[PDB]
Amino acid sequence: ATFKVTLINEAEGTKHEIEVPDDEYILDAAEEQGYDLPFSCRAGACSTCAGKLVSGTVDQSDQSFLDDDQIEAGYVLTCVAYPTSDVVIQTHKEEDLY
Ligand code: FES
Repeated sequence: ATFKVTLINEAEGTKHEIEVPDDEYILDAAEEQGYDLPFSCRAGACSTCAGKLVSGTVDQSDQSFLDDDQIEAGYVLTCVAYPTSDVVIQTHKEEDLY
């Protein structure tokens, strides 16, 4: 499967659409497709890559920085998240945690 991923940057007011294989992390796919996103650790252990889900689901079992509560609130670490349905996500959300 290949899911459609819509990236929204609310502060600049941009929207980019990418197609992501089900076994590829969102970040990787964005980059290949021409869209640079913020990242540091690239390993699920920081908050740099944070986005917030608007709709759809992901699989981010490889993350380790977010707590249950944050994940439930919709936060996602884009560098370790596989889409598992079409997804609409707001990027550059790191500040939303502090
Ligand atoms: S780059 Fe650190 S959690 Fe994604």
